[PDB]
Amino acid sequence: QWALEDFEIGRPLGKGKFGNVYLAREKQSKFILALKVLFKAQLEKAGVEHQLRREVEIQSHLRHPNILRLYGYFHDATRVYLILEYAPLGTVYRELQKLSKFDEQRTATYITELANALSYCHSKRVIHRDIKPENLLLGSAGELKIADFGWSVTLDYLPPEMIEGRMHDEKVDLWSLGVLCYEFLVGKPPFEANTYQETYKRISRVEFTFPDFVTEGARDLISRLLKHNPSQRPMLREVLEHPWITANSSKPSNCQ
Ligand SMILES: CCc1cccc(CC)c1NC(=O)n1cc2c(c1)/C(=N\C(=O)c1ccc(N3CCN(C)CC3)cc1)N=N2
Repeated sequence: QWALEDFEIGRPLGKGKFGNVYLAREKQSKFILALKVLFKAQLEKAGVEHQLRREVEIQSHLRHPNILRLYGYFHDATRVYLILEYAPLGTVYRELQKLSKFDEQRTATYITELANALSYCHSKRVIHRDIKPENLLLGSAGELKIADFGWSVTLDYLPPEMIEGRMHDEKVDLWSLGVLCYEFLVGKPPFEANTYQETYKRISRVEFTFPDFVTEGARDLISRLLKHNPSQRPMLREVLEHPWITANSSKPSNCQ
């Protein structure tokens, strides 16, 4: 039974489309965490209010070192409050901008961490959508934390494009791992182009190239993940066992 009065609210940590995050200390436990304030109006304006309610619900049952922890949540007339884990090292995206690009060990380790977390959710019948660097936070020990809340558990007149979206949902994160792996090593997304339109075509036609410095092991893994056909994409287990990942990762791969 939470209330804003239960916290000592400190400095802002970021502003988003739907809300703001602040650093906070729980008066009771003198425990440092992050308070996310979401504006119901913004959520409704985008028709995601009902969606979030369900995602937060799923999250409250997820417990994993590489998934940003949701300690609880509450609300009032116009706000939704999320009591979240405080990740002191910022986002992966920020870190990547700071270093330009990651080496193989850093990259492989992050990929393993994501795969381990996704693998765990899979075993709880929970699926994840696309993953962006902007939604990955870093813990004090440098561990990555999935922090978006993209979780989830007629047809006759719909065309492939509108249908293929709602099917093979369990293969979307695999494509994302491939994109993240490429960006971590190269410094830019593989389908980044000049225009909104150009980017579409690149992704759709699955056309991209590897800079010379990208080793063979990494090209193999990325190429297997970035396949147009979702069923052609490997299983999370295959990622966790890929020679390049196990060789370079410093974090033990733990499937399921
Ligand atoms: C703003 C709301 C929002 C919208 C969309 C996506 C996200 C996920 C990142 C969020 N944030 C969110 O949920 N948040 C939950 C969070 C959270 C954000 C967070 N930490 C930080 O944002 C942060 C930023 C900079 C930082 N630095 C320290 C070292 N450097 C010297 C300078 C920088 C250290 C920590 N911990 N839990």
